[PDB]
Parts: sequence; structure tokens; C-alpha cells
Amino acid sequence: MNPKRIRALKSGKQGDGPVVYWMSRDQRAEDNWALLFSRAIAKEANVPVVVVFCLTDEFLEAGIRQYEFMLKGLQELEVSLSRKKIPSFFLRGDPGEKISRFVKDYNAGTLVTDFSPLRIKNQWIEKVISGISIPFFEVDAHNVVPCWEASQKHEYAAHTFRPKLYALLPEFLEEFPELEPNSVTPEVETLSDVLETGVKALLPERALLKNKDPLFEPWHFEPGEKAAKKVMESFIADRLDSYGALRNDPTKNMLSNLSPYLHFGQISSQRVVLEVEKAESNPGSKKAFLDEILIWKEISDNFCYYNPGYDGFESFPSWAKESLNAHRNDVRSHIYTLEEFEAGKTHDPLWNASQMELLSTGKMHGYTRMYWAKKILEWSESPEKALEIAICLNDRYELDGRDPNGYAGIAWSIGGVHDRAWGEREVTGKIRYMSYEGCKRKFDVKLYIEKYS
Ligand SMILES: Cc1cc2nc3c(=O)[nH]c(=O)nc-3n(C[C@H](O)[C@H](O)[C@H](O)COP(=O)(O)OP(=O)(O)OC[C@H]3O[C@@H](n4cnc5c(N)ncnc54)[C@H](O)[C@@H]3O)c2cc1C
Repeated sequence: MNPKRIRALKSGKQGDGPVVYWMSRDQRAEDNWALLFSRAIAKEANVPVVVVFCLTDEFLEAGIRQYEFMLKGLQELEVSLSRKKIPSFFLRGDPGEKISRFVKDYNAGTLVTDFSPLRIKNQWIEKVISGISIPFFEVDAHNVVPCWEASQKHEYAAHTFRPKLYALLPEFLEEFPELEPNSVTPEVETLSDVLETGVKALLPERALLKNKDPLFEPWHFEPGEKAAKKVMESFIADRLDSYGALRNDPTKNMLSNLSPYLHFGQISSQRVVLEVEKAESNPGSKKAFLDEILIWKEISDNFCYYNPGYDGFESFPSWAKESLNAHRNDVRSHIYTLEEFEAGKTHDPLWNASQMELLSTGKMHGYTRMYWAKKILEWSESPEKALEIAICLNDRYELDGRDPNGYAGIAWSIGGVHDRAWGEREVTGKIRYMSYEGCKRKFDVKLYIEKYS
């Protein structure tokens, strides 16, 4: 086990109780560096391990589509962790008040959590640190290369972060050891009841159409660790050979569809990369997929980790802030409100059909995710309003929302983060522009619109 994956958040006197794993971002039992590191520490202290998840008060800021997908994967996770004599405890409330209470009530010896560069996770760590006296560690179980190890600063481009990650791949890209079960079983409600009351609280804000029927379709992505692997195997055997040539065509189902499992941590990217590297296929398709799950996925964590204002206008590059400021007073072609963007009531049918795919499936195609956010910048009163509208609609309706990938993907489309300067236009400035005629020359836009009426 590599010691460069674990960081120390607070020193203190070790207790004589079970080692607590505060699971948050990585909700899986297999291939979860934070969970094996909690097991070896407890094996060294002659004590068992205990998994603790917190059902926060911010679950209503999203929708039912994310509340059911996450909880249904935990019901499978609770059954999974029990076979290895690893009990799980699901607390409801503020993590700062619940984790600090569980540590004192259960006489915890060492607290361990997974890594997440989001601001809400740093808020929980600050309150938890102030209420505990036991050692507190964090382990990067989401990236193949630890976020603090791949680079010591913010990388402004993908071509300057690529040789750093690939140079550290031979050391960190490795096979996972088997999770050892607890020697003996050690010494706050059912997840079905917490799902029934939570869905009841989210029902008045459900996404409906005019016929009062729900818009979300839950049969597109089944949640769980078992379903995550079956999607990975189907992509390797059916979709990866044609990925490099059909990844920018939204009319084809050629993407791996692993982001709802990668966001909630139901499948490990290191596990997918290991299966991808050992699969024989198109080298241009393998290179394109690894560039998406290794470079662009972990550079998003690098963005949110080294930029406190990753969701603001101040984190944009200097050339983009100067260009957007010189094109702010430009008369926009159209100005729609957040409700018109949410209901897909724009003059552009491609943007509306893209929004409908987001409303109905919860996972908009990767190429249309570019056109969807850039048109928000073109049809907003300011770049800041375009940031607020894009983030709100992205985090509310996307299954993989509230993730550093979306914040870095939105900052690319509006602020040009990890991009370069293009031809200067009005309103948008030197930000890369995607037109409706350009997408017609790339894929059948009529088929993508007719599919999402
Ligand atoms: C405006 C906008 C909004 C986005 N919204 C989200 C979001 O809410 N949540 C989210 O996790 N990602 C988001 N992305 C990134 C990207 O769209 C998705 O990661 C990708 O589409 C996920 O679907 P997939 O698994 O079928 O893609 P695949 O082609 O199968 O790629 C597999 C994995 O590689 C990673 N990856 C691929 N493309 C990107 C990318 N452009 N950026 C970061 N990682 C990538 C993802 O982890 C992805 O799961 C967004 C990008 C933009 C420009």
C-alpha cells in the first residue's frame, strides 16, 4: 500500500475503539483505497473497522433522481459490507455534529475519510476537526494519482498536466488487494425508511411535464456496485472499439455511461483503467478514453483543489476575464430567465432537445454538454449569471452533478479554463464558439432533436 495516498488532517491521541471510515465520495466496498487503509490501521491496532455515512440536510438541493440512485446503491453496499463483518452506520443530519458525536459515543480510535476537493466537503472537515481529539486521516480513493501528488499547483492546460500524470502512472496504477474481513463482529435507522421520508419531502419539487407525469426515466442507469461493473464490461466488449470515432456523435450510444457510478464512487476509475489498459482494441480509441477518465477527470479535481473559487468568475484565466469584460456591454441576441432555460423554452431546438435529454434521462451527452453551457453564456446578461444558471441546472438534474468534473467542465465552456483563446466574437469574446451550423456538419442534429421531443 502506497503511503502517498493518505494525508493527515489532524494529529491526536489514538483511542482504543474501532477505526471509523467516514465514507462520503467513494461509496463502494471493492477498490476503495480509503477503506483498505482503514482496515490495515485497525489490523495494526487489534481493533475492527466501522463504516459511517452521513445523510446530510442538503439532499433536497438536488432531486429524487440523485436521492434514489445514491440510496439504492447503499442498500447494496450495506449488504456487501455485512458479509465481511463490516457494520455500517447511516446518520442523518450535519456531519460535523453527527461524526463528532459518533466518535465520542463509540469511543473511536482513528477517523478516516475519503478525499473530495469540493467546498462542502471542506466545510464538513473544518467542523469535524473542531470537535474531535483522535487522529484524522484522508485518503484519495477517487483518482489513480493522488490529487496532491500529480501536481503541486493549478495546471492551466491539458498538455501540461498530461506528462505529469503519465510519468506517475507506473507507480500508482496498480492492482487492488483483497479487502480482508473483520476478525469478529464488533458491538441510525433503516435506509428504506430514510428513502421513503426523503422522497416524500422531494415530491413537491419533482420534475413533471404538462400531463403531471414525471419527466425523469429511472430505467436508463441501474444503481449499485454490481450494475456499475456490468456497464464497464459492456463498454469494453461493445462500445470501446468505436469510442474514438463516435464519442462526439450524440445520436449514438457509444459513451461508457460510467459517470453516475464514477461520481457516487460506486466504481473505481483505477479499476476501469486497469481493465482498459489490458483490453486489446483500437489504439486511437483507447488513447481517447484514457485521456477522458485520467487527464480530464483528474484535472477537474486539480482545478477544484487549487482554486478556492472554482465556481466563480475570479478563477477564469486572465485572457478570458479581460475578453469577457470587454464584451460585457454588448447587446445579447437573446435573454432568457432560469425558468425558460429549465423548461427548454428557447429559440434553439438543439439546446431544447439537449435540455430534454437532461430532464428525462439525467445524463446529457458529452458533446451536447459543451453546446448547452456555451449557449447559456451567449444568452445571459453577464458571465456571472451564466455561471449561476449553468451550475444550478447542471447540479439539479444531472446524475453525475455536484462533481468537480461539472465545475471544471462549466468553467471550460464559459471561462475557457484549460482552453485557449480563439477568434474574438461579440458577447462571448475569445471564448471558443460552437454554432448550430457547426453541429449540423458534425452529426445528425435532426435525429437528436426528434429523439427528445
Ligand atoms: C457543461 C458541462 C457539464 C458537465 N456536467 C457534468 C456533471 O454534471 N458531472 C460530471 O461528472 N461531469 C460533467 N461533465 C463532464 C462530461 O460531460 C461527463 O463527464 C461525461 O459526459 C460523463 O458521461 P460518460 O460517462 O458517458 O462519458 P465517457 O466518455 O464514458 O467518459 C468516462 C469518464 O471520463 C470522464 N470524463 C469524460 N469526459 C470528461 C470531461 N469533459 N470532464 C471531466 N471528466 C470527463 C468522466 O469521469 C467520465 O465518467 C460536464 C461537462 C460539461 C462541459
